[PDB]
Amino acid sequence: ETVSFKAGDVILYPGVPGPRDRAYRVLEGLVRLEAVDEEGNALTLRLVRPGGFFGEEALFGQERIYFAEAATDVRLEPLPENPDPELLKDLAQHLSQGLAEAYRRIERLATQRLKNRMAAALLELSETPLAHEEEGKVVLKATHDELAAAVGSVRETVTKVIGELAREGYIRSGYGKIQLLDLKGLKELAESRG
Amino acid sequence: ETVSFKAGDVILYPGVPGPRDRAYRVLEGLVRLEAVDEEGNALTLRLVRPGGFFGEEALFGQERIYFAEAATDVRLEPLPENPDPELLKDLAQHLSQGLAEAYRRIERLATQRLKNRMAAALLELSETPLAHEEEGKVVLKATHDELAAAVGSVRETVTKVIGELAREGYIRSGYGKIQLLDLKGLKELAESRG
Repeated sequence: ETVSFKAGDVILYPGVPGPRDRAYRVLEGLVRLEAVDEEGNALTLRLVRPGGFFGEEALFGQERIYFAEAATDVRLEPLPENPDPELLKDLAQHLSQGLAEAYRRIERLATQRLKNRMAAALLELSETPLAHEEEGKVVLKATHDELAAAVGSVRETVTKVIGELAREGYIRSGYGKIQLLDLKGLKELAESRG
Repeated sequence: ETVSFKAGDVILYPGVPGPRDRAYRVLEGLVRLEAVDEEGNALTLRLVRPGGFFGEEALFGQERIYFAEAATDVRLEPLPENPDPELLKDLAQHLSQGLAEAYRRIERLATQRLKNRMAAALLELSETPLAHEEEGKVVLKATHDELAAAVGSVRETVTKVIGELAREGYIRSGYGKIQLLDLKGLKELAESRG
């Protein structure tokens, strides 16, 4: 069986999973897992690309501490309540990869300057359906508030970092989009603590 | 089959897993997964308690970006190269829980003050074999350098935070140990952004 969601639609809500809640495997599109505070602002916890899994806590009775939102139009595949061996192995493989990527995020938050973390965030997003190319340059669809959620910062600080990256020539910014001009330069920032 | 390691022994090294590398399930003791930089200093990525799993990347040919060290004497159970369904489900359950805990760590690093994160770190460690009780108070075996690795900070900043917590009466510190005096107070700090 398969289920579809339009960009912006809420797929899962935080809390103790309901008895018929299901985990999902992404077939197409991008899913964003995020923590939302009492003021309605978010912190992106993980991006799930095609082939990835989320909502796994429903298989184990574990509390869901995040919202699962459709970043783009998505087509999902609900997992059975009792995944067979091969599906379970694929789930485990992806949870292992996800945990390692979370480790990398922890490393960045603990040791990397915001400007450098933003460069990494921009490159990461450039590998998703939220980006494409215009005039031969990668163009990302992302507002400053979304970028703030991506690097775990606030609008003002992000706006200042984006402005500096723009003035230096790494990117161009406007109309809810970011155009990447110097990919090699951004990669160098992303790989440095700053 | 079962294997044992003494406190301080390296269980796994970072890099591409060897063809006979195995994942492990902890039977007794505490295992610490940590990232180590070029200067030999660490950032703790995850603590694995009895029943937990680590080294899972060996099951999937994924690069290991951490060292697996025996925090205390440990007894481990190597997983077969092809875990049966029930073992695989337990592994997945623990990777899911581990990922959720990583999400919480990301939230703390992005929104919580160091003093408050230290309170959380102290309480977390108090639930492991690294702690016990003396004079009716929890006493944690942890040097300032280890605490720095636990909260992703540096020795100096940790020393100052520990000194303030001590002067205020939350803890007592000395001889590589931390004595928790006000558990309720520490919990309040741990649950607040600061």
